[PDB]
Amino acid sequence: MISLADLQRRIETGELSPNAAIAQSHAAIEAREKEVHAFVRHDKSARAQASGPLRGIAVGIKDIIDTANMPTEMGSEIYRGWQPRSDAPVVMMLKRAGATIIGKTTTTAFASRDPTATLNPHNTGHSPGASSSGSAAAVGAGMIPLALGTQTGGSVIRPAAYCGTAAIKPSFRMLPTVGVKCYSWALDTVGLFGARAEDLARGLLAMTGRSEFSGIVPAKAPRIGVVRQEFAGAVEPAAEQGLQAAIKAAERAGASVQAIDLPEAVHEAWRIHPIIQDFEAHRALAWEFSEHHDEIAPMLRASLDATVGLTPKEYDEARRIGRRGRRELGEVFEGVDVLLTYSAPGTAPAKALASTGDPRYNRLWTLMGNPCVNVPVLKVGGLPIGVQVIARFGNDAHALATAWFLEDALAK
Amino acid sequence: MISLADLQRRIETGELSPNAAIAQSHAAIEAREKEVHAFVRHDKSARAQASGPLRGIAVGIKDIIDTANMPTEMGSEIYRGWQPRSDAPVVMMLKRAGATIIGKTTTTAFASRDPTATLNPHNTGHSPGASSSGSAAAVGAGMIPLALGTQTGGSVIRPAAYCGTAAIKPSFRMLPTVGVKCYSWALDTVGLFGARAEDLARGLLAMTGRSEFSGIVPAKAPRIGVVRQEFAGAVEPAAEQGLQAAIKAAERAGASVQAIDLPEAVHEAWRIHPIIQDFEAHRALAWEFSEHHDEIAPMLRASLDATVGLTPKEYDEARRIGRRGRRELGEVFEGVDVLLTYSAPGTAPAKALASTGDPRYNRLWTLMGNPCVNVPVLKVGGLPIGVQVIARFGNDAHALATAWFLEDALAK
Repeated sequence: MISLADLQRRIETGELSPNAAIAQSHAAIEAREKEVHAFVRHDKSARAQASGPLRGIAVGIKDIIDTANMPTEMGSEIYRGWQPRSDAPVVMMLKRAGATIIGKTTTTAFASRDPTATLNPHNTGHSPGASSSGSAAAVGAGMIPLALGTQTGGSVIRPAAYCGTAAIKPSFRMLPTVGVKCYSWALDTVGLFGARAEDLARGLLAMTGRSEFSGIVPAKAPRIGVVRQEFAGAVEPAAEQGLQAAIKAAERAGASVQAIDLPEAVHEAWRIHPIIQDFEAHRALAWEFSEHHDEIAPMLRASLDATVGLTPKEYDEARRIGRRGRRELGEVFEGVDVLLTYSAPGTAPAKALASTGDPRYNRLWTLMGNPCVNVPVLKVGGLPIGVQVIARFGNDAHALATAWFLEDALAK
Repeated sequence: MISLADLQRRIETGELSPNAAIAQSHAAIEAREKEVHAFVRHDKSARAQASGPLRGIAVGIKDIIDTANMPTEMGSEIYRGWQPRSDAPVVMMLKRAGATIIGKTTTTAFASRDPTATLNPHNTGHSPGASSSGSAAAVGAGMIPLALGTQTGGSVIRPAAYCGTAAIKPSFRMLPTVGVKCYSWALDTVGLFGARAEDLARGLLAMTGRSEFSGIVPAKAPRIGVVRQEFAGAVEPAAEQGLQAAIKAAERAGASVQAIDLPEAVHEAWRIHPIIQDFEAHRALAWEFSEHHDEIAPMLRASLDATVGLTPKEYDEARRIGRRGRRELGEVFEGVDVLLTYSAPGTAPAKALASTGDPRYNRLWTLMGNPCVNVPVLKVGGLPIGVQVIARFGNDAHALATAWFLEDALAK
């Protein structure tokens, strides 16, 4: 993988020129697209901008995110050739900072469960996850130093983990979802994919200009609360192996680690996530479902058909539960600075399974809204396994600092 | 004006056919559109649907709200001919209820301050308000039974008052803002225009299927708390006159009315509405501001140019203050059922003033998120004057019931 922060530093000291950096990404992409298939379209003509902290940085944009110079096909045939008039605010955040939009990455149809043609860079016979398949795989395959994705269920943390890349789903609503094809407005959150926690920090810094993302440094003696989300069900061995390797590393590095069971309210919030997600999806995708029902990819079309009956009453009850969930989740952070849990059920499933991977270990957090960061830990049978770092809502900066601490801890 | 609740009943018994109802609207629009200019586009072939609670109901759609069969030009040359791919979820809510989308109604450039060419239905020499001027003017001219607008500052309640029509800016986020050109995601709220409070109730019921809107009836002896929003300065005579008239009619109808103060926290929330709005605006209209600066309407271009320096720091501060206002505001609702205040500074400004009217008496409530309902009180110089009924967040049903109550009390 390519380091965003690395590029910046090298470019800043004349050691490396933006054009060279961009030419390198163009090369890398071409070097493996025939294998990875992470891009829906690659703008071979894209070039480095003249100024800005992100000048010379190539970025992939999940194809449910509006671009004015390239089509945004939503990973659906319904939007084949569709050309938005403007760039989504998040794309402009990157351009204004000097980034180069090198292409649109593959996304599942409307960012749901329907598998794309993208393959995991580590093992072609396995899925790159979903729905930001392209973005994760592209960064994982060392094609680009950064990529934008989105998470409603677990399409940022999971695929990053599956592809061994660092990634962050900032606190809910920090990054605007304007010009981002909506699945569930109460959940949809923009995310970033990079090589390490530091790269994600530099990315957010350039995009937002928020000082908390400036000069972030690895945390010291973090207070970690380990939650295994028993309510989400049985986890796969490889996933537990990584979590334990992470815990052991964090301890040697000086962290204080203690296991903790999340409150009943949180378990409940985890349960009703589908209700909130699916009820809104019917409203958010009303047009598609009503006028092009059959044109909707099979897996998405099925979950919608099965949930057309959800009522506003049970939807409201789900949101009450969600709120209690957030209320009591905050309490937990009175003792620890961050929570550590699984980033996925296990190693990325083989493409033959036609499964994009269960989001059960990701969904709760998208609903709670807290910033989540995936930390690559190890590989089993060649496929990556990571762990998820979660901080108090609005404390993205600390989540990244701790994730960073964790990265250094694992490197011994 | 045309009553949706009225047409509904006549169509339900069989007295009126859906086709005849729609033929009615087409005629009403044809009869006054040339002098009022409320529609950007009138789909003359819009036909009635055979079923649904809104069959036979024609609706005007503010032109920053996506439609698949008609252009959505954001009231800006920048989007001339722009054709959205899908209908915004809210449009689909109406269509699924059996309604007829009869046209797109004029909007100010990106729903801001820049005046449109639409005229007030009560005097062609004044402003229909803004930015949902078209939607308000059309309902006010008796062209259509219902219309969708939006409010970031006061574009629903104010133009409603100016045009003398009932209207409601529902609880923040009840109606999705997907496919709704964003100005401020923390503020933007969809709203409805209709003849009377009952018509708004019926519309929301058909749109949301929420039981709270089913069976709504005039409130009895409501506990009303009067708030003059002193923090925004004094209002114009006509406005204060309408308020005094509203209070007398309420008291005479058996309602207990008491002057009340808003917590300093709330006053502060009003004061920082602009920071949250304009900061987010720079983010939501980044593309437009960067790529088409000079094509942006004068007034909007100036306000943006004047706020380019708003920082994330002062933005976060503003929000924290906004969150405190909401909390303490809810408290004010422990002793009273609804609040009564001004809907606008005064009667509609003369076209010569090139102003859409000050939103100062509407902006706070948009930030707080409470449901607000405009109730036409009287007329000064022929220009309508209304009052604003405000209930607790999530109590849209009560806000409509009290509004209905106030309507009856006024009719004496």
